[PDB]
Amino acid sequence: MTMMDMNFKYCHKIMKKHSKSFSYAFDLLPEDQRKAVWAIYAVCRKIDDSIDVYGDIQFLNQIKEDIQSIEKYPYEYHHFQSDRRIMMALQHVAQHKNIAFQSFYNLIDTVYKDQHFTMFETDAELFGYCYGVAGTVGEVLTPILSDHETHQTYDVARRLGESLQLINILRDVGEDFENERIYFSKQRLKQYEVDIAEVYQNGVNNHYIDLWEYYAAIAEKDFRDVMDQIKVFSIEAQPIIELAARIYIEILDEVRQANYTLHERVFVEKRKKAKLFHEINSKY
Ligand SMILES: O[C@]1(c2ccc(-c3ccccc3)cc2)CN2CCC1CC2
Repeated sequence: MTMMDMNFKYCHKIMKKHSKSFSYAFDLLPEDQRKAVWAIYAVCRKIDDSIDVYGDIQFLNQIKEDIQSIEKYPYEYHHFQSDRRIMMALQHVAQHKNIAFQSFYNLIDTVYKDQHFTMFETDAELFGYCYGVAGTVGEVLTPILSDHETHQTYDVARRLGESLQLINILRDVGEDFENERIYFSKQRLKQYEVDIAEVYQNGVNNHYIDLWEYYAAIAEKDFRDVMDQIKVFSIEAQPIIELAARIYIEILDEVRQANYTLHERVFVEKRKKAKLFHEINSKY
């Protein structure tokens, strides 16, 4: 085990802990590709959690300066300000892959903004947020998951990211509400006559279910479009990306099965993930 192995194993630990689904799928990649995914994923996770370290932007600005160091001097030795292990691994990735740094910076700006969170007026703003927080992650992963990147590769990977985020939102309505977040748009909440606080207090009803299903059908159509364009990705990543996605699409059924509850986080059992992999592994 080298020092660099240790940095990657740490990145792996961050990804497994926070997402058993993506870990389950992406750990099936060939060794150099999965390690690159762990490092990008861990960086993104550190960005998402940065504000809560002290309670302000300090740690986030240090991550950003780390990433800028890597971009400007990819082969120089850096004394990293934030998480050294993760930044050494990201730097190692960047020496082998064309990383879209502006995509990390977009993610970072979305985090800064999310400090003065106000609800989205319209769905267009919600979809902007899904880009910021998750389409950006798809962009950064693109060179890892595909042999030759075109605008279409980025477009697909970006749409996949945003569709996964929409599914997250639909899974976490109640938990987000507790943390003073609602991600459904004001336009759409008014249209369907739905008040999240009221639903959190009194349970689901037909209006909420219609609103929830409105968004679920968006996520599902987007997912179908990604699946139909799966060939943009490397041959080894295709089944894995299909699995990651299918596991996530299954979250929607878990929600309906639990009657759209706002008081627990539903999940797709590990044994179910393995069933979907069998279904897919056959096709490939
Ligand atoms: O977990 C994030 C994420 C979302 C989407 C993809 C993705 C994965 C594969 C392809 C495209 C995107 C990765 C990570 C990272 N972070 C901000 C948003 C969510 C929650 C915390």
